[PDB]
Amino acid sequence: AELLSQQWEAGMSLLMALVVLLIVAGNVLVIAAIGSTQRLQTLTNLFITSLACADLVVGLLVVPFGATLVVRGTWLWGSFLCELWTSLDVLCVTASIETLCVIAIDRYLAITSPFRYQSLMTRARAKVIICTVWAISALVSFLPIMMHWWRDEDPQALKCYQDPGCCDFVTNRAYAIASSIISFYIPLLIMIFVALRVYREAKEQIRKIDRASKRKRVMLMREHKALKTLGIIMGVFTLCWLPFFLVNIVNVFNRDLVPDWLFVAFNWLGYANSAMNPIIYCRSPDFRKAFKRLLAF
Ligand SMILES: CCCCCCCCCC(=O)N(CCO)C[C@@H](O)[C@@H](O)[C@@H](O)[C@@H](O)CO
Ligand SMILES: CCCCCCCCCC(=O)N(CCO)C[C@@H](O)[C@@H](O)[C@@H](O)[C@@H](O)CO
Ligand SMILES: CC(C)NC[C@H](O)COc1cccc2[nH]c3ccccc3c12
Ligand code: NA
Repeated sequence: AELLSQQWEAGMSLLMALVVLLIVAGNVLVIAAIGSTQRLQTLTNLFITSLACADLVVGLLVVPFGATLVVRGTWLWGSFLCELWTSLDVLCVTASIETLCVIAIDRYLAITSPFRYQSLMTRARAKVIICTVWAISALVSFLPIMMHWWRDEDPQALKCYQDPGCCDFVTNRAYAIASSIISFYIPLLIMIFVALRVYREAKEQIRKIDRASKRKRVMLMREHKALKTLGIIMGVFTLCWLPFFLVNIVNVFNRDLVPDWLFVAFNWLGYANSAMNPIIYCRSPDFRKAFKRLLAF
């Protein structure tokens, strides 16, 4: 037995150590591929950078510690770092879904009103939107956790708060529902609604083609190119997290209905999404050229 443990430990410390690499590496790749490639410095890729820092923090901070928790069974870093870890964990997920939301709206405006967009949206502004998207996210994730709004009266929760070795995120039903709606479900329904519109209008444009000029076109042509890449990016994020949050809502009405491992599974599917973006950006010939550039092929 005491050996069958040892296998699973170092065996799992291998996957954990691996995903960290695939996450950090992949995203640092994406941040450099924009930070040093003239044609990959669109406005949209400023958000993609933002999006890639959320994922980057996930790989340096969220997972490492979350690793040492699945593997070693307990929490080893004290009751404070438990809160901070949980906050950073919640922050990144909200900040992601929020940037993915902006990115959706952003395209919609640039596709339907390619104009008011071009004059209104400046790089200096886009940063203010990124800052605003983090500022909100921070506020919704960190503060309520800091103020213990999440805690339960239940003896389960109560005992887990007492123990500096428990770092289960046992949350009262209210925080569950409220925080999952604010941080996830609304942003997601907005993003899906906007994304279906951006898809429909994108179709009507190609349906009504070479009816526009070469000037009215070589500026639409450019913004359409990369839509599908983004539509994937969104569609994956949705599938990677919807289960975790579907299960979270289910767990409110009916604790002891969906197995605790399936819960932790899904949360890990969620962290997995942080390493899927760069792989998906390899659709783009420019990113691919930039990744080879950086790896020194
Ligand atoms: C952006 C975050 C969204 C806000 C979520 C926090 C609100 C939680 C409500 C509150 O103020 N509580 C006490 C504050 O400590 C929690 C209690 O409501 C809770 O203990 C129970 O009454 C029910 O939740 C039953 O599960
Ligand atoms: C972001 C919200 C979701 C945006 C969805 C974008 C769909 C636009 C239509 C589309 O992607 N194609 C037309 C057939 O449906 C295929 C090709 O256009 C594509 O492979 C590339 O060539 C790029 O032009 C991407 O538009
Ligand atoms: C068990 C903890 C450490 N894992 C948290 C997940 O990574 C992400 O969970 C969330 C992300 C964003 C908003 C959230 N609201 C929640 C309410 C209850 C449970 C998780 C979340 C949650
Ligand atoms: Na604790």
